Amino acid sequence: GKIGIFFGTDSGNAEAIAEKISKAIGNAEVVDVAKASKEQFNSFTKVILVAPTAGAGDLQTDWEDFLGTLEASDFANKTIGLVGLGDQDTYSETFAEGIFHIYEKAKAGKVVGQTSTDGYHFEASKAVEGGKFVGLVIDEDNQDDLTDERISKWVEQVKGSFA
Ligand SMILES: [Cl-]
Repeated sequence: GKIGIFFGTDSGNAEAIAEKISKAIGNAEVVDVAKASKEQFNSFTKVILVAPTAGAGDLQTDWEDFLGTLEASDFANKTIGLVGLGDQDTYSETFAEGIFHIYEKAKAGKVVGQTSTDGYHFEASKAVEGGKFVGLVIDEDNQDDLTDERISKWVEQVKGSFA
């Protein structure tokens, strides 16, 4: 209905994460940023942004392209939850930093859903602002076994913020 859950993906795991979140929270629409516009973004007041990290801290390409047509005023009057995917073992110094590029614009808004850096093993990530990850962080390469627990707790954490 009215929560817009925007994903971008090369592997498909971000779409499957978006759908899991959508089933959990309810009243959402799941939309591929590859097929979406500034117009579409602004047809929601509340959003969850699901973006995997590509290479050493870049944003997945579709997300990069889409974010490029949005400016910070497109976020300021919205509630925003971010969901990053990353691989803490391979990219310990740039872990799930994909979402940070989204955060550089989205932090104008009401960003909700920050999570504890606890339970992840890594040295650095710009995804971390003021002691917390800016969003939910999933690592399907190394902690695929924690992904459902994580989504469940995160939805309980933000569900009230989404209305
Ligand atoms: Cl993905």
